[PDB]
Amino acid sequence: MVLSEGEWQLVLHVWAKVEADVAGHGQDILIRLFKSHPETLEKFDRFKHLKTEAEMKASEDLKKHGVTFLTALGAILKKKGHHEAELKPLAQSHATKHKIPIKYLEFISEAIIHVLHSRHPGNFGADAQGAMNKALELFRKDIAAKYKELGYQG
Ligand code: HEM
Repeated sequence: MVLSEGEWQLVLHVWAKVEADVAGHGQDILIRLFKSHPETLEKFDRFKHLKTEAEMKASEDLKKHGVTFLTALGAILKKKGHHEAELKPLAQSHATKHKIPIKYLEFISEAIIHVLHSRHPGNFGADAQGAMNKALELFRKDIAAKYKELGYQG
C-alpha cells in the first residue's frame, strides 16, 4: 500500500509530540497492551511475573523496553515507507527468537492508537488516526511478508 505525503505528515506531526517523552509513552502503551491482552505479557520472559499495573509502572526493565521498541518504531515511521532495511533484522528476531504472531502486532497497534488518542486529542483527530492506522497496517503487511520469507507463521 502507499501513503500520500499528506498522510505521512499527519503521522510525523503527532509522532514529534510522542518524542517529547519517549519513556512515558513506551510505558503507557505496554501497560495498555498487557492490561487489554494479558496473554501478550507471557512473551516477555523478563517481566512475565509482574502482577499489577502498579508493579508494571515501577519496573525499570519494562520502561527500558518501552524506549527500545518505541525508538525502533519511530525510526521506521520516519522512513515514510522506505523501510526495507530497517525491517529485516526486526522481522528476523520477532519471527525466529521471540515468536510474535501477527495478531499481537495488531494488539499493540491498537494500544498505540489508544494512547495517542488519550494523550494528544488535538493532534489526533479522525484524519490523523486514519493516517496512523494506515502507517501501522503498512508496517504489519511488510513484516508479515518478511515473516513468510523467513519460514514463520506463514
Ligand atoms: C510496534 C511493533 C514493535 C516494534 C517496533 C518492536 C521492536 C523491538 C525491538 C527493537 C526489540 C529489541 C531487538 C530485537 O530483539 O529485535 C524488541 C524485543 C522484543 N520484543 Fe518487540 N517490537 C514490536 C512489537 C512487539 C510485540 C507486539 C511483542 C510481544 C507481544 C514484542 C516482543 C518482544 C520481546 C519478547 C522482545 C525481547 C525483549 C527483552 O527480552 O529484552 N515486540 N522488540
